[PDB]
Amino acid sequence: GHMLIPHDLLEADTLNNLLEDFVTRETPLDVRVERARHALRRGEAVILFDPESQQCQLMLRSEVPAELLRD
Repeated sequence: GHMLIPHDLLEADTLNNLLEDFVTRETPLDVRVERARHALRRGEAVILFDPESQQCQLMLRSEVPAELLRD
């Protein structure tokens, strides 16, 4: 914790950088990024934000503890 922040609230460049990080955490990069953007639209990937550190990370909902999806 770490809070959830909707992707559509994000500055476009920071979102692109988060998407690229995630898919590199063979299909071209851009295709993988588009698959991740769809996953964000379907709510099957989410973005976690840490108040201190002020850092963001894209994660699969399935890898997020329930405590951090209550929010």
